[PDB]
Amino acid sequence: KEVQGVQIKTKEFQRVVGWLSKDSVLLQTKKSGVTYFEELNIYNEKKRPIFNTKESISEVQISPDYRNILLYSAESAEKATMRIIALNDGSTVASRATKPLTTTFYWNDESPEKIMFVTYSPEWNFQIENWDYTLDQLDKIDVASPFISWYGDNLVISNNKDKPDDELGNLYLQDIRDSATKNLIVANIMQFAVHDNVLLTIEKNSDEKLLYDFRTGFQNFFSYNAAREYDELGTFVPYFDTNFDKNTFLTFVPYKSAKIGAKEYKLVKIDPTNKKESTILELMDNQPILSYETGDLVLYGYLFDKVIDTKTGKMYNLINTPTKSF
Repeated sequence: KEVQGVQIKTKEFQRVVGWLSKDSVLLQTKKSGVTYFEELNIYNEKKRPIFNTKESISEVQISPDYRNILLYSAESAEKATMRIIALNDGSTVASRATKPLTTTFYWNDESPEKIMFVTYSPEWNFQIENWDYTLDQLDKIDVASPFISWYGDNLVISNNKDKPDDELGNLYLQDIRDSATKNLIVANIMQFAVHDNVLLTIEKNSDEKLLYDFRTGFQNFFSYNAAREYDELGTFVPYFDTNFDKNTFLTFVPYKSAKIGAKEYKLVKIDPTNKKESTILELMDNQPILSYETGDLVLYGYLFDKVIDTKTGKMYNLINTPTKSF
């Protein structure tokens, strides 16, 4: 079977948020002031309604276990809500009221009852809290950086920069219940990510290269150097698939180190355990990518409207824009 696309009017299509299963995605559209969330089958075009709202959408995330959605939305300039919605029937599992503030969310993969979030406002700069939505519990997280990730049930890693404009920082591990537990685990890191028990770090390695390290007790088990791009502000990091594991890490890679054309990258698949690198496609544009837990299909694009098959190299239009306005 191959991916079949559906046509959606340009202004109506908002985005594909991500995968819901090996053969379906979460589709967001809007019409007459109502935002609709649907499950869309990638092979047969069947749609299933999940939830709809007239509220302003700020963030939508799919839970690590693909069972729930987090919706952060605002009813007005004075009221916003974070809701957890069940994918199977669109019911509200939990909700909390707040103010419409800029927020970044981190869903705990090990204990998906917990969502940590960073809120920003000029009154306090940034702050971090953990919401256990199953227990109606909100706890402060005393971590001195907004660059964070869960590492377990009660552990968070943060990249602590000495000055806010710094490219590099130092990675610390701490238990969210007690900041006295803070401990340096990796020095001089620019960017990091965690997934499937792997800690990915990215750091400059001379001005000509970026170094991607893969760590388990933080045992460093593979290194990959890519040509380094940079822009007017510093190092440029191409997109990678956040859904990586010990055997699959997908990233765009530049052809040469240079100051930042739509054919400037190749898409590669790295297997850090097997120490192998394969090019999926050459002469591509760097845009977001997201894989599923299983199989070789990867959403591609700022709106995730295309699918790349990483086994064959074939690309498919999942959401088609009409060729003309009609």
